Amino acid sequence: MILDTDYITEDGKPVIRIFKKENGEFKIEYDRTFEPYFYALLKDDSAIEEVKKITAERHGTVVTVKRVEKVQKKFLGRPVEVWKLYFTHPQDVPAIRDKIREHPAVIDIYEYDIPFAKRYLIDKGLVPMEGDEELKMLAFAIATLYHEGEEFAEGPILMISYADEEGARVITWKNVDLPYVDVVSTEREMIKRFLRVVKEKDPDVLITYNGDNFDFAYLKKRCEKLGINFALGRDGSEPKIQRMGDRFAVEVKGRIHFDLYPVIRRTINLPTYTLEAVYEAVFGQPKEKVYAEEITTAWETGENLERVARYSMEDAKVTYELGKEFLPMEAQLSRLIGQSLWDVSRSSTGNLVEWFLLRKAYERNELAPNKPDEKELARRRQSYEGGYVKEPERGLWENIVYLDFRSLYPSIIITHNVSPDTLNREGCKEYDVAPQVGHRFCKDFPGFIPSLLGDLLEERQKIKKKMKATIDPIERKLLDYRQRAIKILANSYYGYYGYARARWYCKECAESVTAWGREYITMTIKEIEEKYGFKVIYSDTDGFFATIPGADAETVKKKAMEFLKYINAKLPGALELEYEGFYKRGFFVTKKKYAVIDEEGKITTRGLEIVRRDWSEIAKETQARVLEALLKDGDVEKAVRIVKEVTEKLSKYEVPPEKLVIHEQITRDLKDYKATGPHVAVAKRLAARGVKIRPGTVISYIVLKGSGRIGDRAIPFDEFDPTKHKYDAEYYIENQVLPAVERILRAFGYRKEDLR
DNA sequence: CTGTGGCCGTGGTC
DNA sequence: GACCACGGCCAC
Ligand SMILES: Nc1ncnc2c1ncn2[C@H]1C[C@H](O)[C@@H](COP(=O)(O)OP(=O)(O)OP(=O)(O)O)O1
Ligand SMILES: [Mg+2]
Ligand SMILES: [Mn+2]
Ligand SMILES: [Mn+2]
Repeated sequence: MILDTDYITEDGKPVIRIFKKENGEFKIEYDRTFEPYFYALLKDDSAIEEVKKITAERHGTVVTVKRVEKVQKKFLGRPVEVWKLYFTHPQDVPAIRDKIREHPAVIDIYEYDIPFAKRYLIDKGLVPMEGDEELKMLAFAIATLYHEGEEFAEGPILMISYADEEGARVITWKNVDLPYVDVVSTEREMIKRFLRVVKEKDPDVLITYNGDNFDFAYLKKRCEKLGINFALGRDGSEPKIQRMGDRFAVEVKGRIHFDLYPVIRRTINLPTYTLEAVYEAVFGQPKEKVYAEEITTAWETGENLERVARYSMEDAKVTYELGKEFLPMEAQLSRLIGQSLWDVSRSSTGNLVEWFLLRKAYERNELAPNKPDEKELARRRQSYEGGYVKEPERGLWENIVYLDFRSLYPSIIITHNVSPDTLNREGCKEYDVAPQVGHRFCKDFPGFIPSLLGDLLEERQKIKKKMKATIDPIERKLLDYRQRAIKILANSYYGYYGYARARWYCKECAESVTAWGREYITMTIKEIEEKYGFKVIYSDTDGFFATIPGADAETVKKKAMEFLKYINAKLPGALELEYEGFYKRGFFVTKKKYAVIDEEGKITTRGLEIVRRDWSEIAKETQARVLEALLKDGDVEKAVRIVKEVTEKLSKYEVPPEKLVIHEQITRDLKDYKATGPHVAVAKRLAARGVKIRPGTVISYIVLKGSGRIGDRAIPFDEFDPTKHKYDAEYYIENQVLPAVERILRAFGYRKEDLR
């Protein structure tokens, strides 16, 4: 299979490198003939003679048109003949494309900003990660000597651990007597030893957890101190550290550096993303955490270094195990998008969609629309109306069915052929007209995007069917992640229509999808209520919770299935309402905030403080215990004993202050904030103290006893000392616990005074 | 930075 | 005290 592609320049000429594994053998294929190009639409074919002669300059080098080729293509489905302009080197295109566009005989140019190596994969029809090829994988991690107040990587690496199917080992330069620890003389020999292990094992995949932003950068600094050529690349190269957005990403040429952290971070919803939390979440087994402060003391005092080596060995072991489970998912995504696993595992959803569309457009002889310039961008900054959210019938409900449309917006796009190339196109026999917004969409031929979402939805449903029929809970959980990723991807094609930077931007298409969605859900609500006597309790965008008041579970389920058959017979195309769940009880607080319990006893909470990262653990812990007492049982009086059990304690300072930390992210330069909340107030002080605050920084703070603004008496939890500080017990009662649980316990007649 | 809809505490205004 | 914008995170 194809692992990756890039290009190098030899004597001014580009050379594509295709990194392959075939029949167990790694190969580098070199392609010296593939040429960069872009397209030009001319006022008249004869003008190509002048365009051929346009030249530019590129760092002392004259840039010229190598050769030209007239080709027949389509733009948004409409045929048009253009000129394919070839060049010698990819960097020729940015140097000359403006001068060609400015030429009076050139109407417009296209596809002039496509990365050369990805252009190769598309135009050659190559798809990475295709084939029955078994890839050799190796995980690794490092333990370092950390002292606070030091620059990055000022201390040495103490241990390098690695794990594969044959086991896990640890390399260190102190004498630890464990069977899996290899002792060397120096930090230098340790690094050189690890380099040797990788070259000998020759793995196709190097698995890390956050290696993009810690492990490789640490190794780089230490190798620069020690004078080590850290030639992990299969071409003898060192790891290529490059900027990606607001952080970094690391390539190892010829291999796939699979950094699990970006994948895990967007696939699983967790309060924290330590390696320990991720391992237990996936496999349901604990992993002990040894902290940097313990590692340093063990190394300096030589005491209990076995525990550090075990922790390091376990880091590599669980990293390998996690990589085995998540590579297949990312490998499928690589095939769907048609780009390398390295790229798809790290790229934004917009790039995935666009790389996908550029390939499909090439397959269909469709010219890609250009990205917008600054002027067009400013024109695309309007919004549009979205989904319909019903105000809930707040309170406690029983025998509730949840009906929900399958892949609604993608199904709308498929059903009504919602595409920029079908919008208000004249001459067609048939049209679908969007409600409210009135946009018309030709139905005579499949639209570009509509013709592509079908296969994604097909693949997802196949996964979901396999999932539901999977015995192993771990495999099932991974399939759940898999189908959910395609769900989010498919829905991102809708959002792509309203994405200001999109090539195939179409805000009319976007607001037509949402308009149809609002029509379908409100029609379904009216239909289930008027024809089947249901009561709709709450609805959001494309699903609703409903019951028959007074009916038992058997009856509600039966009549729900009857409505589904009826409504699904009326719905066109790919629109289908699904039976998504039955719940014995359910409590709805506001829009987007409710909790339901199924017949097995599993509670599902949405939007409530229990699920929010920016609320105090004691407030979430309390609301959870409250809901459990209400839904799982029926003992409202028990709920009120837990809460008064918590107000008392907080009053007595018997609650661990660790349950009082508030986490809130900094999202911008501190100068750019208009309003200073508690987390910004703390952040501004830390920066004054020299701490360096960047967007993405999380502020973990606690509120101390006082009366002024919250931010005034808020400090980082790193500075909390119970000897000197008494937290604001009345804040965490009146502002964290009570407000969360009161909104629920209202319905049972309780007020805040009866909970304190 | 795929999209819109929404809650709610905070710290301002009057 | 009523009110509002901000800001963060969450449901679709
Ligand atoms: N991340 C998102 N980006 C864009 N639109 C979204 C996103 N999440 C939800 N939506 C929109 C499009 C969805 O069709 C619609 C209803 O959401 P939802 O029911 O969660 O998903 P779905 O209908 O696409 O999948 P499913 O088959 O699981 O119901 O809301
Ligand atoms: Mg839904
Ligand atoms: Mn659904
Ligand atoms: Mn749905």
